[PDB]
Amino acid sequence: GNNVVVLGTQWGDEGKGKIVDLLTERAKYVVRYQGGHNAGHTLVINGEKTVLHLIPSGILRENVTSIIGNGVVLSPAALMKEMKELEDRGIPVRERLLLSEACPLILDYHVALDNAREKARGAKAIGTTGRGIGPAYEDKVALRGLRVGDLFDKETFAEKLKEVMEYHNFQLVNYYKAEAVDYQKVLDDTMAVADILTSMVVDVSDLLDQARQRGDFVMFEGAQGTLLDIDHGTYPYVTSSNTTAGGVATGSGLGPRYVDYVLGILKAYSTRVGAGPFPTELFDETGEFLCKQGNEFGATTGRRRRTGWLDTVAVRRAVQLNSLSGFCLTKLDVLDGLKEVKLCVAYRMPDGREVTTTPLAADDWKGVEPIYETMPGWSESTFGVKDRSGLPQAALNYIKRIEELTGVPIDIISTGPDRTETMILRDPFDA
Ligand SMILES: Nc1nc2c(ncn2[C@@H]2O[C@H](COP(=O)(O)OP(=O)(O)O)[C@@H](O)[C@H]2O)c(=O)[nH]1
Ligand SMILES: O=P(O)(O)OC[C@H]1O[C@@H](n2cnc3c(OP(=O)(O)O)ncnc32)[C@H](O)[C@@H]1O
Ligand SMILES: O=CN(O)CC(=O)O
Ligand SMILES: [Mg+2]
Repeated sequence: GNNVVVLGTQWGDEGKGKIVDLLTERAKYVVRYQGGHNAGHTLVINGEKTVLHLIPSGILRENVTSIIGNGVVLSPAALMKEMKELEDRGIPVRERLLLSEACPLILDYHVALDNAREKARGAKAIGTTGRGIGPAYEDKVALRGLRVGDLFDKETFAEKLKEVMEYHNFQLVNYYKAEAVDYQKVLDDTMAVADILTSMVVDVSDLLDQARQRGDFVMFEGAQGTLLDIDHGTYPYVTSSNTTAGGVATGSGLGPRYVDYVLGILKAYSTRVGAGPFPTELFDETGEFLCKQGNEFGATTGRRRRTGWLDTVAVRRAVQLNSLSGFCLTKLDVLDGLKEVKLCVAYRMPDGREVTTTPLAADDWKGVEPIYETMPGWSESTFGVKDRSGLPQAALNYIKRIEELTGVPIDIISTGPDRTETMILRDPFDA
């Protein structure tokens, strides 16, 4: 298909950045449609590592035009910082990056609010990434957020900014008993890069429409993971945007009917960072093994990721919500050596009922128990392997079982962090 979507089928950190960087060899555009710099997408080319946050993953390819869609909450500070680091490494970001005027702006006070709220929650904190993602999303819907377009008239901007900030500072000092964020500073800081941002504005939705009518290959790059979805995830332990496929259309402006292929990045074992339900979570040796071997640490916050077995019940919620066309099994190599490996095929509800469907809000996952099928592991090394033939039978079996339980084919398989340690059985762009 011409328009392919790459998203997280679990709780993020499945390996979107790599897969996007890999497949954008043929793409004209790469589009981020939701999230902000809470994302940490790691690319590894010939050993050289790049972890992107707000900047799309096609940025390392000069043939591709990277676009930040209206769904993304954009931090001018974050953007500039990332932009500088990439430029110093020879990537001419401004020549390859374009953005929407409809993107809400993430400014200093958003981070304060986030911190304030996170503290207020005490023991029942979300475990947010410390940026002002949710607050930025609130303002937007609240009809008071600033957008990139606003930066086009600086006096008007100042007016709008003083208001919203008076509003925010009031609740920050009086209600939260936290320190106020200075207006003049935010204005000065923001006005310093206004022009650079502004220079990259394009009418994203009209562009994608044009790209489409020409048959250009477009890739949409997801952020976070399905179970982190504001509507469908483990509310309130979620991120404030739609991480499910529906966000491509809302967050980019492309008509829903133009999504040709939805690729689901599936990790091979599960990780979760932040508070929230995690049925298959492991606190024993293997959990630890999974964390070490998989170097499972937040590509953004650096905190250790919770690990557990692959949850087929949870993944199947993902298959239907995102109308998955296919899977990309990642981190297979991380299982090398395990005597046996298991996967959750059902949930035991606190009232004795056996179920193969997931609860929705967090509270409803409370005493849920996983029911596993158990498979033999493999001692052979699958790292870097790029041909099914090099995979041991247990592995091939494990793969097949996943396809059986889900009813979705694994079209791509990743055996390592480098762009090339991968096998593409079926290319989304040809499907
Ligand atoms: N061994 C191994 N590491 C991988 C593979 N795919 C990606 N990685 C690494 O696993 C992590 C994926 O996490 P992250 O970058 O946060 O995922 P993302 O946020 O979806 O892009 C990063 O360290 C990648 O470099 C794979 O097949 N095998
Ligand atoms: O308000 P937020 O700052 O977004 O945090 C809310 C919650 O969502 C989690 N979280 C946010 N972005 C995440 C991510 O991005 P990528 O997969 O794109 O690399 N991967 C994994 N977990 C992620 C946070 O830990 C917390 O549970
Ligand atoms: O890659 C990004 N995530 O893991 C978010 C975090 O670091 O918590
Ligand atoms: Mg990540």
